Amino acid sequence: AWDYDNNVIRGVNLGGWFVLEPYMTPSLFEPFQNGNDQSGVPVDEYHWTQTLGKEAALRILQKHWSTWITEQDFKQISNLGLNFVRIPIGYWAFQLLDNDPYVQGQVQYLEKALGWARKNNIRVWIDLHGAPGSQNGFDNSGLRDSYNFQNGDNTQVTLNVLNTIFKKYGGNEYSDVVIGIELLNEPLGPVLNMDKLKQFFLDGYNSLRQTGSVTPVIIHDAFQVFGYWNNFLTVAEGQWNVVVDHHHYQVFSGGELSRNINDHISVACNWGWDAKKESHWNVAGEWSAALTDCAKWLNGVNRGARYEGAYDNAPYIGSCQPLLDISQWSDEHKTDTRRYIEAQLDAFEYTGGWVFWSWKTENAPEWSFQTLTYNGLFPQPVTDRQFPNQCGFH
Repeated sequence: AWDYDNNVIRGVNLGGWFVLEPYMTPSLFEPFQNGNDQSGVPVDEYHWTQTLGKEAALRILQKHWSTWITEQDFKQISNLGLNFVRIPIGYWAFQLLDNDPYVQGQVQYLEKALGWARKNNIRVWIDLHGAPGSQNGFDNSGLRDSYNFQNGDNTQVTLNVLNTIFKKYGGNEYSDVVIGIELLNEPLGPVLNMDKLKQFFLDGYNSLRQTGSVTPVIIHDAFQVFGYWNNFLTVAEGQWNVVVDHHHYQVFSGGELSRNINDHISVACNWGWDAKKESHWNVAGEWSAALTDCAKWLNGVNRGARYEGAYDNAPYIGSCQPLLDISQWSDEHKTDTRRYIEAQLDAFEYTGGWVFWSWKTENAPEWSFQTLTYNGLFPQPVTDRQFPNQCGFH
């Protein structure tokens, strides 16, 4: 349903939909704030659902699931020239651990979304974004600050969930829509046993193929250096239809944030040069326009921004207040953003393509494809360049 050699992915993530992220939909978390005190705000979907209880969580989530993304968004995605969406989903949509607080019902909307994709000629990756015990301790896995995916039977439960995803979405029914099943979003390589992670990836690969599926297996790079996965799941070993998903951002450390705009662009270009050298098809599955970590709660509930020296011992660069609203951005910040977007687009189109994180946010402009497009900062059409050939690719 896709030619990874000849086609280029031009997509957006449908984040914040089936896995709640506080910075993307702060309105679902803000009611727990007491004045200026954020100490009682649930920090992730696990705690948000636990605090609300099953009945209220389901009522509120049904409303969210039914309105956050609808068929109209798919039409808009298509109309903007995009051809792909990545859909993050947590394990709890298919299976609950004993005592899990999560509620289910996401599958119904996922299936609606696959039909909306089909109708608008959009291809999809289904991405298992959160695994039992958490594979990275990020709030986007469902459970912040826990790293127990390789503990107990958590890996086996994840494989059982993947088997359900493989049987439902890796077969003939969605073969015209689903062009990749991503086994696990952002396993945090540095804190995990890499040998066991590779075994898990191999087990998922084999299990999928064993079902008769020919669907591409997407493996996230686990934050490893470029080329790390070159000798894994290779055609020489009869392993095929494998894609490496690289996520690229330059805002999650003081060092990255302090780069001037030219250096930010040089790093973006270098991502293109280095991805070209890899032996597997590869797609920039996540990236954004952000040059700051200012979006409220981006680093997590009750955590400030490194950009204004309020987190991770980073030095103050600038005030975030002025950057929270796109109408308050200076002409220079708008220009820098446009340059940054275009350099990333060129670098990612140099290989398999790109998937912006994310389609929409409630009020975080750097992370919203819609907002940037409407304010003229994201090229439209997407091939438009105000700053042509910043990288000089050959």
